[PDB]
Amino acid sequence: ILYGFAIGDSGSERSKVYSDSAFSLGAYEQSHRSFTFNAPFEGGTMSEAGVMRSAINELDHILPEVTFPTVESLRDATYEGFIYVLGNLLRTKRYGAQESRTGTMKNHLV
RNA sequence: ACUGAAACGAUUGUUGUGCCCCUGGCGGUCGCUUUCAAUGCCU
Repeated sequence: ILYGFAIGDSGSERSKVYSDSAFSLGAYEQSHRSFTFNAPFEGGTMSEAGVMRSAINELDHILPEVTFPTVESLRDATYEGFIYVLGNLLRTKRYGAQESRTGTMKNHLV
């Protein structure tokens, strides 16, 4: 009911939680760094049976102080609907790819 | 029904493996513990 559903003829409901795409306060050149990764054989080596694995690449990451100013907006909610959604804003803490390994963010309500 | 309603490019992954700040090197060379002295005075 708060974030919505669409089955088809069997029902749909519009999201009451409105939101926008958030932007870094500073520039990309100031707000990222690129980190190499590799994946060797368990025997500790990029070589197995005398042949090299192709498993190396760079990946791009946002930095540990970058701020994303955000307005999230909730239409026509009950009091408990506001506590559920405000709950999600304070209770969830990981975003983006590779959340098993990265991507913690602190949602400071202002 | 805003070309509409809901909408994670995601999952997993070690910049890794080996490596002697190494080799050679006289704290060395010269240098007087020196210079002067009554076992003395009387029996």
